[PDB]
Amino acid sequence: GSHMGIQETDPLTQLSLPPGFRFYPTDEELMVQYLCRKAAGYDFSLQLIAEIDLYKFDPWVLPNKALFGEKEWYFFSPRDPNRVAGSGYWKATGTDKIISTEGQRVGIKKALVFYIGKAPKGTKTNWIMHEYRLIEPSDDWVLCRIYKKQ
Amino acid sequence: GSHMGIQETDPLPPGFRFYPTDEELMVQYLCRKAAGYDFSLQLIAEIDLYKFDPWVLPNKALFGEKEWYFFSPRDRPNRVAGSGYWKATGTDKIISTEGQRVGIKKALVFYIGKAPKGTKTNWIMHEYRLIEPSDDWVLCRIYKKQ
Repeated sequence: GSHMGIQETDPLTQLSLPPGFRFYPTDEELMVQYLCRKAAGYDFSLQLIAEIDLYKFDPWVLPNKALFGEKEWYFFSPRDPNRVAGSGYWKATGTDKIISTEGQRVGIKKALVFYIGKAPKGTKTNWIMHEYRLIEPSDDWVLCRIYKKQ
Repeated sequence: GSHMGIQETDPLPPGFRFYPTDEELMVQYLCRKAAGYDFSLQLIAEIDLYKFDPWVLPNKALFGEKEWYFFSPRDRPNRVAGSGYWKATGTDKIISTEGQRVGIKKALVFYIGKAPKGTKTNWIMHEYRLIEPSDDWVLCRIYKKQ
């Protein structure tokens, strides 16, 4: 019959961002305003970062699965060494950092790098992940920044 | 007499900050204002920048943690402001959009005292202006180096 298109919801234009505004959150904002608030059901935290299983994908596919982003993308992924994803694996690298708010430790930031192939014979790529997790015992997510170096 | 007050202003998720490109500042801010367009909110306030010491300017700006933006009247060398003067520095850049030149960006630095015997400070201004032939504003970024 007559055509009925699908109307997709741009989650930024609902917020009416003036031009020039970009999402450059501090580590403390990602923990307190996004990760902690997601558990609390806060609107902007639910609607601005996509729930996704990161380990089902090759990282170069991920930019298209993010609700927004130009050189960095953010996701919530289910909280769980060389863990497999797509045609490769993510390897922990560098030094884990503790994130604090108002003198309380709230989160840990972990860096990882994507290798293509099968551990431990894979080759390093420029895809980086920053996995932010809450300090809390055993719904349950980590917050991840994905980007490509260089 | 019952009390009659005055309402100064009338009413962002976390992590959102103002990081405009040179092209956005020219097209989306300066050009729109020159064209007499309305804005959803006042973000970049009108001010006479040359009435002030740069270190009080963060207080007059509606937003910004380390950079502040203003619209200031377009002037029709070492121009005086407060206890000092702004000196042009570096290389003026041309801003283009879709292959058209639309603006010039000019860097300046604040010196305290009386020209030409002042002392350099870390206060920087970037003055963006519309290109034109030989409602009149410049748009200025203010920040402190280091």
